[PDB]
Amino acid sequence: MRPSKMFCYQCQETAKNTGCTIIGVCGKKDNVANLQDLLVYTVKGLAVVRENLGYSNDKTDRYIVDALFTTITNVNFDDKDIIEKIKEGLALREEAASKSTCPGCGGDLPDCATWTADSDDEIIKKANSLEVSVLATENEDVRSLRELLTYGVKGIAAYLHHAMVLGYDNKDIHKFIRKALVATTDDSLSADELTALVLECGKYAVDTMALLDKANTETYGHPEITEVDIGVRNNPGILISGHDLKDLEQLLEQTKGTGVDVYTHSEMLPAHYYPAFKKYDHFVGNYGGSWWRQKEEFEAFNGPIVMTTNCLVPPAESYKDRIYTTGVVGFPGLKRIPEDENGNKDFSEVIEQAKKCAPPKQLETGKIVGGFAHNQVLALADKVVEAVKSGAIRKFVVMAGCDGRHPSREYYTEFAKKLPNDTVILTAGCAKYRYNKLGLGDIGGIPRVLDAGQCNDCYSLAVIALKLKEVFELDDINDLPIAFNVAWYEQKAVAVLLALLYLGVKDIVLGPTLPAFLSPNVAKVLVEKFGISGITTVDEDIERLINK
Ligand code: SF4
Ligand code: SF3
Ligand SMILES: [Mg+2]
Ligand SMILES: [Mg+2]
Ligand SMILES: [Mg+2]
Ligand SMILES: [Mg+2]
Repeated sequence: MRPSKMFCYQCQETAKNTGCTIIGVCGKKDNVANLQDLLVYTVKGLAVVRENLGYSNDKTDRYIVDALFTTITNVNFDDKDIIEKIKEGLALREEAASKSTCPGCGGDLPDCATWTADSDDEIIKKANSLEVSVLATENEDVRSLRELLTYGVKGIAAYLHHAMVLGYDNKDIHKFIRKALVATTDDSLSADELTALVLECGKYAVDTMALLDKANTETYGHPEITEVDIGVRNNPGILISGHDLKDLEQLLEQTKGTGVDVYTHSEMLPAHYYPAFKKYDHFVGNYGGSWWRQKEEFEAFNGPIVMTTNCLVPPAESYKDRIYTTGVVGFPGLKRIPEDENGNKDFSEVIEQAKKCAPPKQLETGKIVGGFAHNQVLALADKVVEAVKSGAIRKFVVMAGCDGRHPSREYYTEFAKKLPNDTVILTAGCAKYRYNKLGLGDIGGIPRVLDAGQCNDCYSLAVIALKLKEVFELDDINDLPIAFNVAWYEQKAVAVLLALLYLGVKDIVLGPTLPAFLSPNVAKVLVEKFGISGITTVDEDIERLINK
């Protein structure tokens, strides 16, 4: 028997920073949480069986990343959809096991690789079992390392999903995903071995973000400096949220000539920086702020909303009838975008509904400038280097990552406002919405907020830093005039963090709280070896990061 109805602590908003045990703060109900645990368990067992075979295939690789992504915060609240994904994984595992060359020989397999269920009732019973819970790992430090690795792997999986959607892949990354999953089932490993896998997860996070950067830029062009409207026009619109640029491509193609405009929301803002989307005159602008304001902003938008990935919050009744899910997203009673076997999506029902809607309510007017991904910044490298050498830019501050609901995140807005006028903020991810409309101006034409894009575009921030390290002939990335004051919420941010640690970045400030899934001993290593610190007060952190 489980000791509580559920247990989940994977996001920054976990109850009391110790764990959601009755209902998720995010709205994930206990039955859904337990089914997500079973989906992860099923994926681990599939990984075991494929690793025993010695090879995988494309359908298994895609299933694994999609199943992991299904369990990221604010992606899927639909117990029925999670049950079908569990059944799909069991079928793939049973198919794989039927191909074994040594039926019986391999040492006793873990229960995740052999459990079965022939009805939804039996699936639900297994989901409610102790063995699938996070707390099944009894030692606190092993549990912390296993969960930290798992959440990093979920972040990798999400980015790899998007690359695969675009026709890109890297089987070495999938191999690592399977290795890491299997490691969490292996009681022979020491904490040092798990620590090494966490660092390796950072290595593969860099490789995955490199692959997604390649996929997005080869498909849609390199981001370029762009002014994005944050006001509204006078036509019915469709609002697209999340991160999938291929969904946007198809939505724009299908809305051309219809009288329905398209707007972006939250992590779709960076689509406006890509040449392939800038070409459409009905692509109006970015509506609203980050994900956590969506109940009010989706209502005010009046038109339909298409959610391509996280973050989805349980919808208000006012717009439930006009919000659609695609990809791995799910919520009971929300309509899906129809999709064929080749990944082509049909937005016809959305467009017909949009034509009947009022235009969006104006929330604000003005522009956001962005598009400073790696190609664009490297094209300005002489100007950037000259400003560093003259002291016109004294420090860069990476404030990338995720936004969220906690009012403690007012810290990030006030930190940005208190930064001296010779500093530049480098950003990516929806954390940007705490400071991207502040009107901070420019330094010799270089804006004081440089938005490289989506959270995956932290890759560009790394590429930029490594280019500056080479230009200045420095042996250590940390010798650059760069500070890190990163905000996190969901598991892609864990992958980004691990990527930065693998790249050698020290003294990161991580906030607005530190994860619940770090045990005291694991947190101590992060502090002592990597210099990780939580936020304090704006004034104290400006002093320690900028003025000392
Ligand atoms: S995803 Fe976050 S808020 Fe939701 S149940 Fe897990 S820890 Fe709680
Ligand atoms: Fe891609 S950054 Fe992480 S929190 Fe939900 S959309 Fe935001
Ligand atoms: Mg061993
Ligand atoms: Mg190539
Ligand atoms: Mg309404
Ligand atoms: Mg329906």
